[PDB]
Amino acid sequence: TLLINQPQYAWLKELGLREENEGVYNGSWGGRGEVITTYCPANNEPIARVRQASVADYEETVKKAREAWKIWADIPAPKRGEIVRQIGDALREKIQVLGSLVSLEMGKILVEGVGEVQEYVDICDYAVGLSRMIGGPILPSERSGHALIEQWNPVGLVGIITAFNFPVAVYGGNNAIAMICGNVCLWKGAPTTSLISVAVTKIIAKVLEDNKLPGAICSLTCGGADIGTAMAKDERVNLLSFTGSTQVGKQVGLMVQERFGRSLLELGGNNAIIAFEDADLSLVVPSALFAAVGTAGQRCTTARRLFIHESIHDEVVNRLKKAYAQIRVGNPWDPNVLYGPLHTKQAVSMFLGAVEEAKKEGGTVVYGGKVMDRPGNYVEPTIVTGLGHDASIAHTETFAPILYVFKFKNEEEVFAWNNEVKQGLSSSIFTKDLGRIFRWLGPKGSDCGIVNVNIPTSGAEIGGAFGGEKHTGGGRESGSDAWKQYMRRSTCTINYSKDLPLAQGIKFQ
Amino acid sequence: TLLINQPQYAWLKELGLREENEGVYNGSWGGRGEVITTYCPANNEPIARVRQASVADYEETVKKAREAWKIWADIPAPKRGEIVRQIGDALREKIQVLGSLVSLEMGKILVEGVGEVQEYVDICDYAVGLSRMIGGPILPSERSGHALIEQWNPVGLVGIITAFNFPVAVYGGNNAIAMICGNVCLWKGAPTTSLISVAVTKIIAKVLEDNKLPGAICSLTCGGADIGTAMAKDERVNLLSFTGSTQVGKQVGLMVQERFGRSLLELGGNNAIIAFEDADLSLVVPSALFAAVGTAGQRCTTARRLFIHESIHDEVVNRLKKAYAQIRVGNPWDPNVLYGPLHTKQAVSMFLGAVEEAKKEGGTVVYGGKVMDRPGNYVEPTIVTGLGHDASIAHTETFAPILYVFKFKNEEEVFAWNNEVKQGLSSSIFTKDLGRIFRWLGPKGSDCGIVNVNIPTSGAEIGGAFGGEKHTGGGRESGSDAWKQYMRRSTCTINYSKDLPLAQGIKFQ
Amino acid sequence: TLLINQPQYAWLKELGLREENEGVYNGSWGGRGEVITTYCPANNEPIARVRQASVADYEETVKKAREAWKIWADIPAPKRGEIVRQIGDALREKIQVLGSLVSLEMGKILVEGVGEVQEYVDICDYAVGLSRMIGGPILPSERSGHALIEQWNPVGLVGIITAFNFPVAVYGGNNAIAMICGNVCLWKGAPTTSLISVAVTKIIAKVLEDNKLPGAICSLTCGGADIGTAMAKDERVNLLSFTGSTQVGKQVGLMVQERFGRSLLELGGNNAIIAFEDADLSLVVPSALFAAVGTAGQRCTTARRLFIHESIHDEVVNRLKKAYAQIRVGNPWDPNVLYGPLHTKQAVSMFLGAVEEAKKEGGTVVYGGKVMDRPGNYVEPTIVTGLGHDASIAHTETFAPILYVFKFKNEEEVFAWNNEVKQGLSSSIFTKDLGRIFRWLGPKGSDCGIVNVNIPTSGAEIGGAFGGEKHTGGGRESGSDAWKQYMRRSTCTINYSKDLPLAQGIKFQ
Amino acid sequence: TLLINQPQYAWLKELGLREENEGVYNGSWGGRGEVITTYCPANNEPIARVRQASVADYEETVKKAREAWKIWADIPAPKRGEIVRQIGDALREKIQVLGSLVSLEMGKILVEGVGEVQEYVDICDYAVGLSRMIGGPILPSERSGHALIEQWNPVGLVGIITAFNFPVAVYGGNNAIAMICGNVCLWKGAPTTSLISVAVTKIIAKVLEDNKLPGAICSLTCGGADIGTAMAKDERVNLLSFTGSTQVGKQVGLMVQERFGRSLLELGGNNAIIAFEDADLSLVVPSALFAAVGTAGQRCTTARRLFIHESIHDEVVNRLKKAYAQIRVGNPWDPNVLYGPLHTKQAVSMFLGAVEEAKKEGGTVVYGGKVMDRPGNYVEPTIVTGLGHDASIAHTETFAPILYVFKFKNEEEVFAWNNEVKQGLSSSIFTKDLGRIFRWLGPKGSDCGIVNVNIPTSGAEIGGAFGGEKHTGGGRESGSDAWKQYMRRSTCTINYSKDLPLAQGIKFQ
Ligand SMILES: [Cl-]
Ligand SMILES: [Cl-]
Ligand SMILES: [Cl-]
Ligand SMILES: [Cl-]
Repeated sequence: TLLINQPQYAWLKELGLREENEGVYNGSWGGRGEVITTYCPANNEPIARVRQASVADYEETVKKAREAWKIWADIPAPKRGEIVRQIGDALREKIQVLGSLVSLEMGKILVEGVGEVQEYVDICDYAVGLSRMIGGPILPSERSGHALIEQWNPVGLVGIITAFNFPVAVYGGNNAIAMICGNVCLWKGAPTTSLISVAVTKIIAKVLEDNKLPGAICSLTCGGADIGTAMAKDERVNLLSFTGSTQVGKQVGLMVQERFGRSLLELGGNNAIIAFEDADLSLVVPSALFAAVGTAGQRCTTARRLFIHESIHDEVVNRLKKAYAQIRVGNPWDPNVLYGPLHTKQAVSMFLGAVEEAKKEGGTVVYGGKVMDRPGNYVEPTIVTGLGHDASIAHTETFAPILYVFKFKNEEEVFAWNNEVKQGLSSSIFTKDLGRIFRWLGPKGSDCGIVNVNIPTSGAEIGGAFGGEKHTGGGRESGSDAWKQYMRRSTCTINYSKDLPLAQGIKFQ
Repeated sequence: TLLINQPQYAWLKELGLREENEGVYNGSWGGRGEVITTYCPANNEPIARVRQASVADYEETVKKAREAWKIWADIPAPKRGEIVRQIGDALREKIQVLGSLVSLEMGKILVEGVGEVQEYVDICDYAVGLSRMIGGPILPSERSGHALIEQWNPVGLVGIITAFNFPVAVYGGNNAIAMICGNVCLWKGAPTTSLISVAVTKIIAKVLEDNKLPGAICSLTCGGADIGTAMAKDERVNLLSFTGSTQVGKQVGLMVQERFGRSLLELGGNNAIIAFEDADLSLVVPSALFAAVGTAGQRCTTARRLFIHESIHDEVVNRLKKAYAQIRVGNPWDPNVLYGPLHTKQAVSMFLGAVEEAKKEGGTVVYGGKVMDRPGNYVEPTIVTGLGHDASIAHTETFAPILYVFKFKNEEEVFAWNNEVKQGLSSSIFTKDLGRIFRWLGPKGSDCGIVNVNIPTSGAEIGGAFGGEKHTGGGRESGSDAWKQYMRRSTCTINYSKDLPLAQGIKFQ
Repeated sequence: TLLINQPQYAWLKELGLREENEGVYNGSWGGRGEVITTYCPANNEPIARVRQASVADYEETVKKAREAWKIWADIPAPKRGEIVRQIGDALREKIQVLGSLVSLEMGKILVEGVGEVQEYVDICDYAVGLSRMIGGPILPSERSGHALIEQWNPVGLVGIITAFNFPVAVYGGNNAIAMICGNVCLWKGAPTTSLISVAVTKIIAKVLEDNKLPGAICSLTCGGADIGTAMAKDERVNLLSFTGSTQVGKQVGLMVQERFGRSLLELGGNNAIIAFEDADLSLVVPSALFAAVGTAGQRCTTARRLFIHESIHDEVVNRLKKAYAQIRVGNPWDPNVLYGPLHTKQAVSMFLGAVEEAKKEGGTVVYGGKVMDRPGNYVEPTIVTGLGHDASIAHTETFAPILYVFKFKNEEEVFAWNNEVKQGLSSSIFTKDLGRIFRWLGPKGSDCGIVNVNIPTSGAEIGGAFGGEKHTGGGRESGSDAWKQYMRRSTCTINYSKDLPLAQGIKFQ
Repeated sequence: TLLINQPQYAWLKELGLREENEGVYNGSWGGRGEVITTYCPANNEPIARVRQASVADYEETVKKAREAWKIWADIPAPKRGEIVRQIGDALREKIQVLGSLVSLEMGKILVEGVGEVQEYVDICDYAVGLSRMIGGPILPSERSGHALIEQWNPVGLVGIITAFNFPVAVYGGNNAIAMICGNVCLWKGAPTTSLISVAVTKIIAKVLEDNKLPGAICSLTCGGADIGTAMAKDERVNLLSFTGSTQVGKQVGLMVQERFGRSLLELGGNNAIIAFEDADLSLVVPSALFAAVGTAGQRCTTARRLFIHESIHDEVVNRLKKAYAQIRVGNPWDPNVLYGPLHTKQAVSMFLGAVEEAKKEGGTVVYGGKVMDRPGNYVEPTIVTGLGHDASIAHTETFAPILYVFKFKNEEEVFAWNNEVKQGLSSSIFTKDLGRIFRWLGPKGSDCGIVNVNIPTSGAEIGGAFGGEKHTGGGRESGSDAWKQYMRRSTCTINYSKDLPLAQGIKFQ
């Protein structure tokens, strides 16, 4: 009954996967914890099994990673970059089958699974350049005969906890940067994407092994809240990068702060698109649809709030209706499918409860709102009108494809409505007004970490720092100087002179 | 019997001080809370009184500061820089009386009180330049017809909590940078330095009023832990900069994390100086004496651990003893005085407690150890030998002039002994070895935020970023790109093209 | 007869000017060269006299400046910044009287004379911040045990040759930046603003002398082409900053290149405003007027070409013509005056020659074109329509208030017409079209050094780099990283390891 | 008789080379100029022939390249980076055979020919990262409602003239950076390395053609001084990067300045090693040998002057002499060979003249000094003692393996003697003294663009900017912000407000 035991899925063997897989890697492969079975959300058929990390597995792995760091931190950053370049090449070689596994185990369509691996590849190639660039300024000291330099050094062991919905590229972006910065990494992925975690780790392990480097530089301990909480409380985890829900991230951030650790938090979003009266509606309508229903509404940056000016609200909603009707639904591997299932049955129960709450909170379901009659966790992409902007269900992140539509009249109020929620990840306005565009980007504009113009809430690329404000947690990944989160700054004064301090009346010999 | 009503202290009136002072400023002066009397540590005499903030005062002041932010954030940063320049000039015009008050109320010697004001002056002129420079990169978007920009905007209200021992410069450094970054500020100083806080706030308030700006841009609510806790829990305080003990700062850090606020923590130190065998002892001995006993051992960056190579240990300890005996003790404002009192009677009890605890833990007092038989809170600067590097009392920050002296043999063990404590503020090696110097600055070297060579643990200037790692809290102030902690980053994609998204098989209108 | 000997000009003595002034400063004041008398262009009366440098004066001054450099380069940059800060304050003290001398000797209106001194004051404060920031990155070496650092050091003597039209701020921007970068300076200003050069040098000389520094750090050798050509050919002039005509600067740049010196060239402009059909016309018309007629059309950044979409050309011409008729003309020191005289009588002749040449090339004078019937060098601000965009006089820089107006239809042609001239200083479009704006700023847009949107060609502040492309010379001044032009970069590899090179089969002892 | 027509050289076919090769590439391959034969400098045998560019070929190619630029500059820089990434992979595929061609046509040993191709590969991977990073800052405008941005755009066509001695890497470093910066390129390499230029261009042309890009993006016009001069005079060549002798470079720099073009000059070197009394002589001697004789003395960074403290002078000379005698001479493809031929018989003649002249100027040949009796252009590596530091022949770059040795006593004199020559490329001190090291790196230290400590004059890596000062031409290649030389800066003010200019008394509409 395991999919991996069917000849239809023998391609999984190109990733080194078997019926039962080792979920711990620290140079060697193991796993003494519970055996977890992951399921394909398009049909709820079991794929394969992974033995997770026990507490003893975790302790062994943290110890091995930290010993490996003594070797890794001594390797010049450009030479660390060369390792990451080879990881990028190893991913390219497997991009089709790795992408297919993301689609199989996670549920997003194949082009998005392939594209997520491509993003990991691209950030490896970016990090290769960074490995010759990271550092700080030499500054002019006010003291004659002294140097003043800003040094950056690795923090040590970087723990990386990741969510189900980007089960490759979040780890990859953290891993590529943390590596060139001279850190070792320990990955605990979402339990429901355990096979992806193993497969990616097998690819990296082979590159480390081929370069005669200890594999614990990129360690893996598959587990759930038990292992994740251990990482949050473990003083040996110098930086904990956590991508996940706000509810969990809040508690992790506390536990790290309690031990004076460092955290990088990438939490929830409740992202708004705003269409002003002057917007190109031929741009707004497709932008809102794809941002709202992409990955079946399971991106951190999914559009969940759509503010439309009064004079165009009805036309935009009607055009969005005629468009949603053409969303093509199927298995995420099926060619030319735009829309697959939700990741779990629990997300379906969350979807239904949200549609119900919205309907009872005064909203009207103008499209969707129902479960589809088919195997897997399929729900209709949903649009809801008539809610107040402060409706409770619209302030909540429901990780499903529900787009709440609101009317507005004026700029100042709709900017405030963007900002009024607790999340602060992504935000978008559609307009042609030069003045409004620069106010949106200024101090009285959007309060989010991603602030877009005429591109929806998923508009991001690896060149910029990625992350959100407020309850999204403040962390940044990928571009700009995000690399500084993975290193420690020191401000260093070097007296190279023979000058003695002033004696101040004291007689020194 | 107030010092301010005596003719010798008439100069206090040049700071605008009176017998009883209002300790709340927000555009208006006030204070309905408890009236505190502050005392001169040189003679235990009361100086003057300050009416502190009630809860109502705090509430009104936070509201007024955030209303003023609407005006202040709209002022272009170079014009905010011009205000900070004028603050710098207002400080210059009062530097002698203000530095005299620092000596009087806090107890450090006059040149250090005056020096502390000069530091604030210097950061203002630094910030004037920064006000024409802050911002982020325009980056090359991978998308045709798109721009990609990193924007920086004020966080809003920056609450600033400061310690007794740098009662002017810590606030000033936060103030100048937060101001040019577009924030309004709210200051709660240490209660035992309330008159200094009032005096500084009067100088700034005149500059704001003279420029027809709302005074709440730089608000003041004097108080103790009750006001500080309110700030730590208050979602309207967008950034809380806290300078103080690790014990208090850990709870402030957790309160801010609880509400997904931002914190900048500048906490405890336990700084080591390391003298290798090849060191210039005519540099080592004065450097250690001054870093250990300056400000009566009450700098965050005070030298509290002294590692001496075993070949030179005895010579350096005996030269230190002979140098300690020549320290000139007296009233902090008197000429040629190098050593004044501890800040509080309580600190004297802490001093004796540590001296007794170190004797129990096997240490030998080779100089000092007792309270001085004279008015004020004067204790002898103390040298303790024979302790193990891992003695508990040596791992503890005792904010008193006690120097723990250790032997060592090799570089690796003594670097680890530097890093083994929970604090991570400042550190110094004295050596001529080129390779040792660059290992100390590298990944297997010092883990502190300040890493010095041939200058002691108080070597730091405003051009670099100032702060520590580990239990020192991680925040940075003053120079380099410390300014980014007072602002929020956004990654902004602007589609300026008329290109439509790919239809992906959907028939849009 | 000499204006300085008349009571109503006694304020000149506040700048330290006499009937006859020394034009050479190197610590001493001298001048064995030709005595020049400078005239007031508003009444053609002589002001005072300056004794210019002889060759012996020039030789002696270069030697004294390079000797002073030995002291000046040893002063830490932040302390060099403190000298520059004091220059800014010294200029602040004399801003009104200095701005009035600029108006008297050069002819610009008082608010622009004062504003010029203000711009020098502003770049001084900017340079104070820069003096704690200049430097290069520490970079990660690919070689184990090596450091890789980019150092920046002063080039030595920076010669500064300036033009008549900005006789304070061009020097000041070069001076303040060169000084904090550790260079000494040698100034040769325009001969017709010799009194301004002497007055500025007297202000700086006092600051240097008061700070016990050698005055040759900011040397002055007043003179004409012969002194300027000497500097161009002098190997001891490590960097020659030249501001002037394209015709002279081309020969200066060739002479410096011949000796492998460094040159910073700030040459002519032929700056265009482009108004598209969607432009805000209440913005276009005043922006065009003030940018065309400001400083009597004698700015490097003066608008000389106005491209107007065919649909709005006649309306904009008619509205400019009605606004030109209200320009208030008079003595440049009277505060109601917007429009002062041209700098010389030859300038008036060349104005008339250009008007005549425009008529011969087919152009129609729709406003102005004639000399004003009053004492001084006053001409009417002039608008010419009907020329083709490639008319020879339209491609010539004529330093007079003549605005050539052209029709256009489409964006691509009018961008090409902006770029077709040999000059490449400033350029501006007025439009609301978001895409047009970013195309103008991109690779197929303006080819100029200053590229503005909805602000005219005179829009520039000190925070950015200032300069042009093509025949404008490529130099940059003031902001961003323009400071690098005043320093020499070194890429420095430091082997701090004990490792030996590979023997490669050679037995070394 | 052609080597490519002999069967032992069939590997040259792997590079696409044949008996007679087209030396023009612009999308099509051609060449109507003179047919050049290139010769193996190890045996003077002809290898193959290249058809060089006529003037008509040049004209057509410039035109086609500027046409290609219209497409290329519209490609987002990260996507141009992907093209450069593919160039790096294509070079990897041919690195052994391309390295072998470098040894065969140019004459450097095999590890260095491969090492040269590797350097290009590394700069490609660097450029890939830079392609998501290049740009300038957003700056805070002093004007309300305005943005201030620094934009960087390609200059257009970058002509690249390269020298014989790094026939792959100098072009590749210019090409990789210029390409990601949005420029098209036109290469004219040295005529004596034409086959290498063709081989590299074939590798790039396949990548461009496989990506359906116009091949003129990387154009090739093989030829001599005629083609090179045409490039220096050609206004359509927006930037001319010239690597070669100072003698030719000076004339190129003058021709480019005459037309207000941009040049990037990488000219001659006269690089000194300085050994202080405290140096590690086990590091000094092999460092001096390999830096003096590597590449048969034909690096721009070759050590040509060796200053030794008089206390250790005789010891280092004696030890250097014993190491020189072990240098292994032979065919540069022979794996056991350290030392191959000079590039041309004219190089041998120049070598002999310089040796003859060092004797006439009072020097003593203590090792070498003779041409070797064998086929090819072999000369003995040579050591000359007893010359004055200012001997004319020692101030001359002779591109040959002659090492002039000098005594010195004190630091200040020997720093001056490093700096007294007209060249300014690389420099090295060997010392342990911390203060001497930081003085070497400061304002009174080396005046060169490369300033090294305990590593000889050839110590550089791609992460840093590479180039020299004074007669070395001032240009920079490769790392840091060298990319700025391939682009044009604009400083851009964008008024997005509806604020109108102040009327200044004028009544507008
Ligand atoms: Cl001593
Ligand atoms: Cl539609
Ligand atoms: Cl040897
Ligand atoms: Cl008008």
